[PDB]
Amino acid sequence: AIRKYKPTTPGRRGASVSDFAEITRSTPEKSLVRPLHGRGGRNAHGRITTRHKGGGHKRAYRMIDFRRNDKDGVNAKVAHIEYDPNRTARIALLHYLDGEKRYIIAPNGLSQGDVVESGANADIKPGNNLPLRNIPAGTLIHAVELRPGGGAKLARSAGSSIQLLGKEASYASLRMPSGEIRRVDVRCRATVGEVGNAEQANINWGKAGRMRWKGKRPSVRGVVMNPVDHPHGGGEGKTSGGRHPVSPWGKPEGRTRNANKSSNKFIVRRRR
RNA sequence: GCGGAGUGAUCUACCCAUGGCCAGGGUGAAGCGCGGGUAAGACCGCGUGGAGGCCCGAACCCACUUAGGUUGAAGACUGAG
RNA sequence: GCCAGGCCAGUCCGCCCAGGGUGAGUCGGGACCUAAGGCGAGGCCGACAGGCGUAGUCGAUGGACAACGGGUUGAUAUUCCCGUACCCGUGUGUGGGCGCCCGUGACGAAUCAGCGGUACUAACCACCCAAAACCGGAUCGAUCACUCCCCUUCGGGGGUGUGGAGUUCUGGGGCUGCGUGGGAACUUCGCUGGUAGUAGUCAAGCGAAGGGGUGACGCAGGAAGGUAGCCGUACCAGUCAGUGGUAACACUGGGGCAAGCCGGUAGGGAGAGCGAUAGGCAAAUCCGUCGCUCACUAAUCCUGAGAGGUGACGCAUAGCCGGUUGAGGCGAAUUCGGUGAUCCUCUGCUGCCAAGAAAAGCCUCUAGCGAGCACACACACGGCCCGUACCCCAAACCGACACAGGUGGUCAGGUAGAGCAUACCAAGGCGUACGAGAUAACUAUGGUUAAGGAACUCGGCAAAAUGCCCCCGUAACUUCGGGAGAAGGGGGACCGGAAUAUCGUGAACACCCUUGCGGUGGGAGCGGGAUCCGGUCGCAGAAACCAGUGAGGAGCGACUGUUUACUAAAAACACAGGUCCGUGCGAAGUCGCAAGACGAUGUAUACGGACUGACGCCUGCCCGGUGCUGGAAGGUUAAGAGG
RNA sequence: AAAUUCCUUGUCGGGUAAGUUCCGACCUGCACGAAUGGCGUAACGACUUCUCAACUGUCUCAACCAUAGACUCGGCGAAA
RNA sequence: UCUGAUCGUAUUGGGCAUCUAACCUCGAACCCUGAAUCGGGUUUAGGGACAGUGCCUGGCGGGUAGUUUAACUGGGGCGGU
RNA sequence: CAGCUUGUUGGUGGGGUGACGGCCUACCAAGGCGACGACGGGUAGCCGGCCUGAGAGGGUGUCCGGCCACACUGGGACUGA
RNA sequence: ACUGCAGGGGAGACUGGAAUUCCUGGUGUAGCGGUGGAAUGCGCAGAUAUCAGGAGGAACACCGGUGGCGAAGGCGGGUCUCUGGGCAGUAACUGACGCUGAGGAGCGAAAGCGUGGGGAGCGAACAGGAUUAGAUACCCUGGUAGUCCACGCCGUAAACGGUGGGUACUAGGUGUGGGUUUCCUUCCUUGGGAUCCGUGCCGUAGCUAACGCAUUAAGUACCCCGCCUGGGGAGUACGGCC
RNA sequence: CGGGCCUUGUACACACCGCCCGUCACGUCAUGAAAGUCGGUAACACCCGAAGCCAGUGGCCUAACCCUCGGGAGGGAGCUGUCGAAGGUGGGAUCGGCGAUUGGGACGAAGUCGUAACAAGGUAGCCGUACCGGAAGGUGCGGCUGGAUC
RNA sequence: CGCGGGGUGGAGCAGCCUGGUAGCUCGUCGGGCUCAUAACCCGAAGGUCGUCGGUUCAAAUCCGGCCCCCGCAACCA
RNA sequence: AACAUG
Ligand SMILES: [Mg+2]
Ligand SMILES: [Mg+2]
Ligand SMILES: [Mg+2]
Ligand SMILES: [Mg+2]
Ligand SMILES: [Mg+2]
Ligand SMILES: [Mg+2]
Ligand SMILES: [Mg+2]
Ligand SMILES: [Mg+2]
Ligand SMILES: [Mg+2]
Ligand SMILES: [Mg+2]
Ligand SMILES: [Mg+2]
Ligand SMILES: [Mg+2]
Ligand SMILES: [Mg+2]
Ligand SMILES: [Mg+2]
Ligand SMILES: [Mg+2]
Ligand SMILES: [Mg+2]
Ligand SMILES: [Mg+2]
Ligand SMILES: [Mg+2]
Ligand SMILES: [Mg+2]
Ligand SMILES: [Mg+2]
Ligand SMILES: [Mg+2]
Ligand SMILES: [Mg+2]
Ligand SMILES: [Mg+2]
Ligand SMILES: [Mg+2]
Ligand SMILES: [Mg+2]
Ligand SMILES: [Mg+2]
Ligand SMILES: [Mg+2]
Ligand SMILES: [Mg+2]
Ligand SMILES: [Mg+2]
Ligand SMILES: [Mg+2]
Ligand SMILES: [Mg+2]
Ligand SMILES: [Mg+2]
Ligand SMILES: [Mg+2]
Ligand SMILES: [Mg+2]
Ligand SMILES: [Mg+2]
Ligand SMILES: [Mg+2]
Ligand SMILES: [Mg+2]
Ligand SMILES: [Mg+2]
Ligand SMILES: [Mg+2]
Ligand SMILES: [Mg+2]
Ligand SMILES: [Mg+2]
Ligand SMILES: [Mg+2]
Ligand SMILES: [Mg+2]
Ligand SMILES: [Mg+2]
Ligand SMILES: [Mg+2]
Ligand SMILES: [Mg+2]
Ligand SMILES: [Mg+2]
Ligand SMILES: [Mg+2]
Ligand SMILES: [Mg+2]
Ligand SMILES: [Mg+2]
Ligand SMILES: [Mg+2]
Ligand SMILES: [Mg+2]
Ligand SMILES: [Mg+2]
Ligand SMILES: [Mg+2]
Ligand SMILES: [Mg+2]
Ligand SMILES: [Mg+2]
Ligand SMILES: [Mg+2]
Ligand SMILES: [Mg+2]
Ligand SMILES: [Mg+2]
Ligand SMILES: [Mg+2]
Ligand SMILES: [Mg+2]
Ligand SMILES: [Mg+2]
Ligand SMILES: [Mg+2]
Ligand SMILES: [Mg+2]
Ligand SMILES: [Mg+2]
Ligand SMILES: [Mg+2]
Ligand SMILES: [Mg+2]
Ligand SMILES: [Mg+2]
Ligand SMILES: [Mg+2]
Ligand SMILES: [Mg+2]
Ligand SMILES: [Mg+2]
Ligand SMILES: [Mg+2]
Ligand SMILES: [Mg+2]
Ligand SMILES: [Mg+2]
Ligand SMILES: [Mg+2]
Ligand SMILES: [Mg+2]
Ligand SMILES: [Mg+2]
Ligand SMILES: [Mg+2]
Ligand SMILES: [Mg+2]
Ligand SMILES: [Mg+2]
Ligand SMILES: [Mg+2]
Ligand SMILES: [Mg+2]
Ligand SMILES: [Mg+2]
Ligand SMILES: [Mg+2]
Ligand SMILES: [Mg+2]
Ligand SMILES: [Mg+2]
Ligand SMILES: [Mg+2]
Ligand SMILES: [Mg+2]
Ligand SMILES: [Mg+2]
Ligand SMILES: [Mg+2]
Ligand SMILES: [Mg+2]
Ligand SMILES: [Mg+2]
Ligand SMILES: [Mg+2]
Ligand SMILES: [Mg+2]
Ligand SMILES: [Mg+2]
Ligand SMILES: [Mg+2]
Ligand SMILES: [Mg+2]
Ligand SMILES: [Mg+2]
Ligand SMILES: [Mg+2]
Ligand SMILES: [Mg+2]
Ligand SMILES: [Mg+2]
Ligand SMILES: [Mg+2]
Ligand SMILES: [Mg+2]
Ligand SMILES: [Mg+2]
Ligand SMILES: [Mg+2]
Ligand SMILES: [Mg+2]
Ligand SMILES: [Mg+2]
Ligand SMILES: [Mg+2]
Ligand SMILES: [Mg+2]
Ligand SMILES: [Mg+2]
Ligand SMILES: [Mg+2]
Ligand SMILES: [Mg+2]
Ligand SMILES: [Mg+2]
Ligand SMILES: [Mg+2]
Ligand SMILES: [Mg+2]
Ligand SMILES: [Mg+2]
Ligand SMILES: [Mg+2]
Ligand SMILES: [Mg+2]
Ligand SMILES: [Mg+2]
Ligand SMILES: [Mg+2]
Ligand SMILES: [Mg+2]
Ligand SMILES: [Mg+2]
Ligand SMILES: [Mg+2]
Ligand SMILES: [Mg+2]
Ligand SMILES: [Mg+2]
Ligand SMILES: [Mg+2]
Ligand SMILES: [Mg+2]
Repeated sequence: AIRKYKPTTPGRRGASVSDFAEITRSTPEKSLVRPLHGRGGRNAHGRITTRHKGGGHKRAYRMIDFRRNDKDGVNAKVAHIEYDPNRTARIALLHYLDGEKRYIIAPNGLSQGDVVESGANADIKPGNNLPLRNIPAGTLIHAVELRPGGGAKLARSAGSSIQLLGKEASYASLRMPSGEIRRVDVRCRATVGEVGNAEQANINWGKAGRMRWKGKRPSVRGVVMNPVDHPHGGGEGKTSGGRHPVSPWGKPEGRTRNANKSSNKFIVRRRR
């Protein structure tokens, strides 16, 4: 579902786009929309804390239900599959039988009109949300919460999933999408399946301005700066940087995780 | 030139929110039709459509060449491109 | 007014002096609303100073919200005046209505009373578990008692039958207890006469706390329908411009008028009832969801440019008289076409991905309030605050100057033209502040040049050249799009004929009709576009102005793009694509002493760093040096302990 | 023999009447080299470089014309 | 009384495991609260003597700061002294 | 050598020739040819015959006889049966 | 067409056990590994061995053969779902509807290519060790692409039976795969006979230069297609197509 | 180490002291590529166009016929146009020659360096394909017997 | 020209600031092995330590002079 | 292990 353009212009030579074949109803649901504004990388002090940000198209926030705690047994119906500019997945509008509208991340294979269950008595179908205690092992899940009642945090980009390895007593072993083996509580909730829109990694954005539309502002290498600007700056022709490679703030490469962070008791294995 | 305490982003650099502007001419992407061709197709020829950091060109934004200016009309500009 | 100032003079002036002059329910703002951002009660944080921030409160460049045409002054006018509207509020009448107090209109249970569900499960029964002990076949080894038999150093085995304490398979009790499972009282509910058509609820209006709907949003591209504007013309009022012609349609002027209201056209838009309702912080008749029935093909309803009506028995106007040529008075005709927007229908329609503010306001629901309300006509009233003069592509603003510079938006007519380019002109403005002369060199800005044609020079620098429209025709290479307007050619004016339906645009008179802002033919008048043949003219028909030079070979960077404001626009930077490294979530990273923030309302197909820079084919060897990652056997080593 | 080659105008071929620049090779790489990427590449460039047609006051070699100055008169009137 | 082993008593210290009450939580709910994604309180779910922080102590540290880097010399540099 | 063809393929009315005919012209139709080799390229005057061969074939076109083409190269008409 | 029958024919989804490797924990102590002989290497920081748990990938012991199926390439763990062909009998139906097929089209082992996954073991390249005059090899220790999957491209093989398809005929003997039918049918014996379709071995006539083929022809014949014309140069250059 | 017999493989037969492969160096012959350069041939488009035919025009010239004796009729020259050879300009097509430098090919004698094939050729060999290497060749993956000698 | 390395048997390298011995590898020579040659095996030989001239009882070694070879420098207008 | 050549 990746349409390739034809090379009519130099900016559309290798370019490609989504086919958008999964989407019904091009407009969002008006009560579930909150406004956003840009920042350009600036914090509350007004200074750039994240470089290469700004420009970008105007956006509105779609309220996603990352909790799904309060409808255990009330079934829902997938009404539409909509575009969300705020993320790489598509979103599914749910019509619960009691009368409430919600958005969730659309799993792989949750076409329009499907019924979605929730709670400890749900079926293992793509889109149902259960506690991890009720999911069997080996099941591909997504949108998993770290603490109980805290909201979905893990594996929720497009195409990503967690494999549930095993449950021993009070803890489930998860394989996160990086190869990380993490141990979390079994009262944590997770949605069955795999996040859809899995072909968007193959999109070739064709031109510089197409990434300026998405909010990515240009990026100057440190080796073509001056030594007052970067530790790699300097030289009379072009260099490699006359030192082992560092950040713009002089920090070397290497492990930046806190070596005695509190969650080391929960990590079985680091990523590969 | 060194320090202490302050003042400045009405210029300029970038970002944020909300507005406005872009004469005219050309080329003719996707798609959708219709005809063909096939067991079905790919594919093929017409239409239609109006894409694009597309083309030509004013306003507008620039500043490549050149001449003039150089106790200037102007502490950075004019003319022709 | 004229002694300063204005690049000269000045009787003039943006200069000097005195007086005067700026009128709003509707225009632009506040008294209405929020965005980015600001401030910020309490608060959290920080030795102090202070940092951030919640409620809240400000903040238009945006949202909502009521006015048009004419006349008037020396100076203001959507503000004054005249005509005609619209919006919010207030009082007083008059008029019926709708309610409270009254009735009424439906709805409407709470006393008590007979069994099932078959609760309760005592119990009996289904099931089978070591199916509490136990009898008993049987299991097994180096225990062990009596007795028959053999050897010896006199301590113990083999042939092991019977049997004690028993491992084992189970013949077998298998009652119970241990279980679930149908399964009585106690106790409790579904119904039925019944306290019962009984108390009670609701039945004017207002609700703005709150709920819900709406408000409410991108970009590109039209098409169809109109309209303004413009150009002609019926008709109207005038002209004779001392020249060869021209006495009237030959020429010149006119051929006007808004908001509002009426109207509902073209075009757009929507199925409607009734019931239930885990949701909307309380409630809901509203919203959401679900269900049935009918409607569906339609009709109806809302919407909606324009036409037409009215506003207009008014106002204006060409012109004619009158004129201290300042005032004044009178005042014609106004029809039908063409062409046509950047405006309107249209916040509509189609397509696209990059997925496109909030809040008031408005409508609706209920909580709540509530005995008097709602409404029509008439008359009489209130409608506050600030801005308004003037200049505003400039001599009044920013550049020290009346400075060739800079300054956002709206209006934008004619002939030619594709055009808001260009040339000439209208309406309207201006000749802008030193002049007058004079054929010196020389300098600047334009123009032309015989023969030659890059011989010039670091270099074709500059100049010249090409240039439009329609029709032919077009190479290597290529990523199949391009290259390409490649290259290289031909035609082009005027007059007449084809030519009255030649052709194509719109479509009047009258025929015809389901009676209307209708349809069908019908074809006048008005403009548009080429083509063919014939003729005529010049040196030249793209006519002036305007208006691509082309082709070939290398390097570098793929490309469009950015950059040293003021000597460097590039081969530098950026880029899409690549790879490595970090990061498991108030993540890493950054800003802060911290709190807090950003990253991101994101979650490894994500985010940050580094290097390489579309694409094609590729990217070899070295881990000794130095970093990075992991390890911890050995050596050495801090404070503390020990003393 | 390179945006890299000092020696150096290396040598050979092409282009010119004549070519220290240009294109094609050679390898003797002072001092090339694979993501400070290696070698190619259609399209594109106010980029650098060499050649051709056309075209001309760039030149052989200048000559004339008009305007703004310079120049005379009157007025005002500085500067380093 | 010695080296080696073992054991008792008393004292001191390190591992290892569990606990909950310090402390911790941007996990959840309720109240202050009329309007509150702030804050505080209350209860619950977790974590837990770990972490964080004070004092002391070792490492690393062009990230930042202040500085030094000689003279002679047929100019200085380079060489030599 | 795989797409050739616009008087090209057919019709009508005229013209033309000794004669039929796109032979020419105007108009109308949209055909015609091709893998049974179109359109290109290479070579060649064709034949009665001659040479060879058992024949079938293969090679050849010289004398003589037939027909064709040309007359320095290219183009054109005149006269005349 | 009907009635039966045999089959690793194909595609999709799910799924099973053994072994290899790795990870975690226990026990354990100094070697393991490898070869003709060694060395590199691994280990003493607790390897190899051994037991329990876990993750992951690839191939499917026995059945299994000389056998089956498919046009060829090819095809064997299980189950389910979708699907193609063949054989035999009946003779119900159609009435020569056939055979071959230049061009063309489709399929087509392995290696390789593109994008995206996955990666146990194996293993080009590469690196070290050995051997040797050398050793860019064979042997040993490691080890990247690749081998796997999804979707496309490639279109070649000693793609072979070195044997193009169709048809008819021309002694038998002898195994084996699938049917059908006959006498004592149970003479249990699943035996012999007949017949149809395969797949092997022997063997007559005939053919062949010989080896050999021989009812599955390389025999006797007819129809159609592909190909050959001494060896090199060369399946190369040039042109075109992909 | 040498011999004898039977059997098996062979690319050996003056017979393994056999046969034989590919780089490298030297010589000759023919051939491919190449910046560029020199030719030939047949067309195409446009510009210009002689002769001549045809179509017009014909103010000037003209014996035959007609006449009203003026002339008329008909003709000719000249001129205009369509077509038109040769020439000019342009962009392609196509067939040859030369070309610094470079790719292989064949053959030369007593050259240099290995030993890949033929025997189990000393690691069975060949085929397709990939990567690598002075060179024959090596290794992987699949395949064939045209090998497997116990 | 400066600076600092180097010259050792036929070739390529040690030995030198550690003054008293000149070494390894290939090669050359003689003998094996083989039908013959390579490879292999045994046994030998071969050097003024670039030249000269000092120091020392004594020099490859230490110190000067030359003659060669190699590397790095030779910059600012 | 081992082994080239004429
Ligand atoms: Mg601030
Ligand atoms: Mg970034
Ligand atoms: Mg720089
Ligand atoms: Mg620094
Ligand atoms: Mg640099
Ligand atoms: Mg450099
Ligand atoms: Mg200061
Ligand atoms: Mg400030
Ligand atoms: Mg600013
Ligand atoms: Mg500011
Ligand atoms: Mg356009
Ligand atoms: Mg199309
Ligand atoms: Mg553009
Ligand atoms: Mg404009
Ligand atoms: Mg200048
Ligand atoms: Mg300009
Ligand atoms: Mg004065
Ligand atoms: Mg004055
Ligand atoms: Mg305070
Ligand atoms: Mg604050
Ligand atoms: Mg605020
Ligand atoms: Mg306000
Ligand atoms: Mg505003
Ligand atoms: Mg005024
Ligand atoms: Mg009024
Ligand atoms: Mg919105
Ligand atoms: Mg007159
Ligand atoms: Mg509703
Ligand atoms: Mg009207
Ligand atoms: Mg229109
Ligand atoms: Mg839309
Ligand atoms: Mg005014
Ligand atoms: Mg000023
Ligand atoms: Mg000015
Ligand atoms: Mg501007
Ligand atoms: Mg105009
Ligand atoms: Mg203009
Ligand atoms: Mg002026
Ligand atoms: Mg003059
Ligand atoms: Mg001239
Ligand atoms: Mg001339
Ligand atoms: Mg010329
Ligand atoms: Mg020239
Ligand atoms: Mg010159
Ligand atoms: Mg010169
Ligand atoms: Mg120029
Ligand atoms: Mg010019
Ligand atoms: Mg080009
Ligand atoms: Mg052109
Ligand atoms: Mg004409
Ligand atoms: Mg003329
Ligand atoms: Mg560039
Ligand atoms: Mg451009
Ligand atoms: Mg700039
Ligand atoms: Mg500059
Ligand atoms: Mg510049
Ligand atoms: Mg952080
Ligand atoms: Mg990563
Ligand atoms: Mg890096
Ligand atoms: Mg770069
Ligand atoms: Mg990048
Ligand atoms: Mg190491
Ligand atoms: Mg370390
Ligand atoms: Mg040279
Ligand atoms: Mg060059
Ligand atoms: Mg060159
Ligand atoms: Mg180097
Ligand atoms: Mg590398
Ligand atoms: Mg590199
Ligand atoms: Mg590069
Ligand atoms: Mg550019
Ligand atoms: Mg000169
Ligand atoms: Mg004077
Ligand atoms: Mg450091
Ligand atoms: Mg420093
Ligand atoms: Mg100091
Ligand atoms: Mg000094
Ligand atoms: Mg000196
Ligand atoms: Mg014709
Ligand atoms: Mg005729
Ligand atoms: Mg005819
Ligand atoms: Mg001939
Ligand atoms: Mg014969
Ligand atoms: Mg003859
Ligand atoms: Mg003759
Ligand atoms: Mg002759
Ligand atoms: Mg004749
Ligand atoms: Mg099967
Ligand atoms: Mg296993
Ligand atoms: Mg593993
Ligand atoms: Mg083990
Ligand atoms: Mg299977
Ligand atoms: Mg019949
Ligand atoms: Mg066939
Ligand atoms: Mg074929
Ligand atoms: Mg295929
Ligand atoms: Mg494969
Ligand atoms: Mg692959
Ligand atoms: Mg891959
Ligand atoms: Mg090796
Ligand atoms: Mg190996
Ligand atoms: Mg590859
Ligand atoms: Mg598959
Ligand atoms: Mg095969
Ligand atoms: Mg074959
Ligand atoms: Mg046959
Ligand atoms: Mg058979
Ligand atoms: Mg046989
Ligand atoms: Mg034969
Ligand atoms: Mg041959
Ligand atoms: Mg080939
Ligand atoms: Mg070829
Ligand atoms: Mg014998
Ligand atoms: Mg033999
Ligand atoms: Mg031999
Ligand atoms: Mg040779
Ligand atoms: Mg050639
Ligand atoms: Mg003529
Ligand atoms: Mg040559
Ligand atoms: Mg061999
Ligand atoms: Mg071999
Ligand atoms: Mg060997
Ligand atoms: Mg071999
Ligand atoms: Mg190898
Ligand atoms: Mg191979
Ligand atoms: Mg093999
Ligand atoms: Mg010897």
